[PDB]
Amino acid sequence: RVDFPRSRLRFKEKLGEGQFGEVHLCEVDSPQDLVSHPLLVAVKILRPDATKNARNDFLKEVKIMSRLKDPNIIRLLGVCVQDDPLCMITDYMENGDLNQFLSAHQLEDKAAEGAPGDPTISYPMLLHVAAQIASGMRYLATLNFVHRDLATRNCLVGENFTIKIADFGMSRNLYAGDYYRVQGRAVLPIRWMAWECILMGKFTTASDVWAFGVTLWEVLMLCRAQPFGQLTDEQVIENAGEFFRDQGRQVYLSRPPACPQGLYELMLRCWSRESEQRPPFSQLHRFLAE
Ligand SMILES: Nc1ncc(Oc2cccc(CCNC(=O)c3cccc(OC(F)(F)F)c3)c2)cn1
Repeated sequence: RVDFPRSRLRFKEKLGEGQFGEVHLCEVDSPQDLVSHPLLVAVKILRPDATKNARNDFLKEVKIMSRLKDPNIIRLLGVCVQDDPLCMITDYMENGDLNQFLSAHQLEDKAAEGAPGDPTISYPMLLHVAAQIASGMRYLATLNFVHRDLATRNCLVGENFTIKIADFGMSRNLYAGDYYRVQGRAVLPIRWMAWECILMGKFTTASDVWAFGVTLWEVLMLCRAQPFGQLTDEQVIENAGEFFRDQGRQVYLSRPPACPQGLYELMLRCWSRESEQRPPFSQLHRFLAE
């Protein structure tokens, strides 16, 4: 297995920067360097002073991505692992992450004539978006692959509302509020987590389905609110306990203004107390893509 030629990566702009690296947008001329006119790629590079643990994390991140080959999953274009600055190369998704994208749009209304504010997105397009997410998750489930951090902040939008699922980890300061963190413990996206995940700390496909229910809720909110937004983290964790008790005191996310009751009731099924009663992704995908 040979390296992608880093000299073929022409820098365009720093796209982002993190604790152990930077992310660059680069152009690749004549991209017959890959088995799968300039190509736009995103590049993740480990900062030179990267500690030994960070480097190991990088190499493992790269191994994990090599598995993923699906239209609605992010794909690893190539890597630079043999020499000093370590790189991961992937497709540039020109419309950024799904959370920021939806935050910039308003809901379409064909019964009205109004002054042009933000760009619109129709209810059918929101479903097209959700369906693709379900298709990606469906593929991961056939790999018995567990995501563990599904949310709009981890989806990417390309041309023509094509969506891919990804995982940026949990260190980007923009979304630091979507994660609960206690010294000595693992970092947790509790507002997206199923109750048994919060209490017992183990993740499964059944729990991915829960998080998908929350991500769908985000999409239909046009990402205007954080889930359980008026609740503190302690309260959100307590609520998981209330699911465990099962005495009718657990609370759910409310129906979004856009959202038809039927679509909502689908979100409810994703939040069943019992794992095995939550719909499979295949069944989700079939509902949304109809
Ligand atoms: N605009 C734009 N376009 C593209 C772009 O790309 C990235 C740039 C920098 C870094 C990453 C993170 C890559 N690593 C993963 O995505 C990953 C890791 C582990 C598991 C994993 O599982 C999953 F695929 F199922 F999710 C995924 C993506 C960013 N911005």
